[PDB]
Amino acid sequence: VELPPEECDLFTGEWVFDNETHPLYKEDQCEFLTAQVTCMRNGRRDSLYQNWRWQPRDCSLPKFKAKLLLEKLRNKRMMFVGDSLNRNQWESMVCLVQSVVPPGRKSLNKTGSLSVFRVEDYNATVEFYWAPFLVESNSDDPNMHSILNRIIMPESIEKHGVNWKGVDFLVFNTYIWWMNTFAMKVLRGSFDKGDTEYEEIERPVAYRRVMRTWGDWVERNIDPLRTTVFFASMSPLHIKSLDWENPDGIKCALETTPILNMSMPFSVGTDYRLFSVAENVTHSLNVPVYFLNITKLSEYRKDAHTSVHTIRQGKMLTPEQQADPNTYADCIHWCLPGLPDTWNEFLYTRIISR
Ligand SMILES: *[C@@H]1O[C@H](CO)[C@@H](O[C@@H]2O[C@H](CO)[C@@H](O)[C@H](O)[C@H]2NC(C)=O)[C@H](O)[C@H]1NC(C)=O
Ligand SMILES: *[C@@H]1O[C@H](CO)[C@@H](O)[C@H](O)[C@H]1NC(C)=O
Ligand SMILES: *[C@@H]1O[C@H](CO)[C@@H](O)[C@H](O)[C@H]1NC(C)=O
Ligand SMILES: *[C@@H]1O[C@H](CO)[C@@H](O)[C@H](O)[C@H]1NC(C)=O
Ligand SMILES: *[C@@H]1O[C@H](CO)[C@@H](O)[C@H](O)[C@H]1NC(C)=O
Ligand SMILES: *[C@@H]1O[C@H](CO)[C@@H](O)[C@H](O)[C@H]1NC(C)=O
Ligand SMILES: [Ca+2]
Ligand SMILES: [Co+2]
Ligand SMILES: [Co+2]
Repeated sequence: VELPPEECDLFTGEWVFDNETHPLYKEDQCEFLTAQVTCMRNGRRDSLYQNWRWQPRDCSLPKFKAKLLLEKLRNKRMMFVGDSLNRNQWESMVCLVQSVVPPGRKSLNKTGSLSVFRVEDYNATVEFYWAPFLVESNSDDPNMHSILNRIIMPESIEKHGVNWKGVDFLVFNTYIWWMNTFAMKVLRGSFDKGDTEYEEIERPVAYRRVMRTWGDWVERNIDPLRTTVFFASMSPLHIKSLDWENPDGIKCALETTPILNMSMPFSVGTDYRLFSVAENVTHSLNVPVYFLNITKLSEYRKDAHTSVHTIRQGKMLTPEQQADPNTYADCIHWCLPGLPDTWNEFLYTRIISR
């Protein structure tokens, strides 16, 4: 295994086709994949999206060996904290490590907000904690159905943070639920006091407030020598095919290859004001935080979304539904294997590097 230089920027590079190494697992090999993300089982027939690897400009990612990762995880906890895209990344990590773990020596247990995947022989866990805004919100139950009015408490994080203490590897995120409305709904008092009044705060201002509460929590509670902290940058959406100069497309649903032309400037609507807030706040802390800068590289992956090959309110989209991607395509979430496996190759690289 060849470790990159500390100074190699892992997030500047290009996508390279490599069906000799990628995907790092097959969909059928991973019994833990949920129906949301098993695109092939769900009817997708092209699989070239699985074959792409990310090649940094100045170095190679080291060959993924799950055993090396699991040795770094022996007697330790890795926890993904955040929204449904961090849950997508957690599912990927589960597949990546479980690839070498024999039957019976692994298990998944979901208890409320916390999902726990155990690897018995290593006494290792890969966990997901639902906190879509990081701070306390009215949307902190992962099994609550949709509401139109999401509300946050930007200075409240202690109750969530109790669940994060003692964890060895922490990967935080938060983005997609910031994007539903122009401004953010911010509670005046506290949910637990029955308060209901909120005001609307500008999206980046409320984000900065959240990131400051989070950073302070980190600074107070994390020992750098015990715990490595990561922050996964904004996972992009691909909802408008004109955004990558394909007006004849249908959202992300007709796309089976990445954007390859590096001289075509484009946007897919990512709110880079939040990216700057996150980049600054994470670099500004005493406790080091490795910023997983996955945004632009993920923007090229117009091909890797679940599209119509997924679920809706708990069941597979029908053939009739799948035939109308304009109405039913999900251009948020990602097929597994696929893009979030790359997000996890960055985590792996950093973990085996220390
Ligand atoms: C996040 O990653 C992107 C690339 O995926 C970085 O943008 C590139 O930065 C290099 C300089 O290191 C430029 O030469 C490239 O033109 C940029 N590429 C693109 C495609 O924009 C960005 O700098 C990274 N940001 C941080 C804060 O790490
Ligand atoms: C890999 O892709 C190439 C080009 O698309 C294809 O010809 C080949 O059959 C694939 N994989 C192999 C041979 O393992
Ligand atoms: C198993 O892993 C956990 C997670 O860090 C640790 O606290 C625990 O003490 C380990 N148990 C043994 C017997 O090593
Ligand atoms: C999952 O962990 C919980 C802790 O709340 C425990 O009570 C339960 O027995 C576990 N479930 C399974 C199926 O092992
Ligand atoms: C790459 O995009 C640029 C800018 O749109 C364009 O000039 C050029 O034709 C493209 N190259 C291709 C498709 O090879
Ligand atoms: C924060 O972010 C922007 C762009 O990423 C930068 O230009 C600005 O100087 C930064 N401010 C602080 C306080 O770091
Ligand atoms: Ca060597
Ligand atoms: Co090249
Ligand atoms: Co411990």
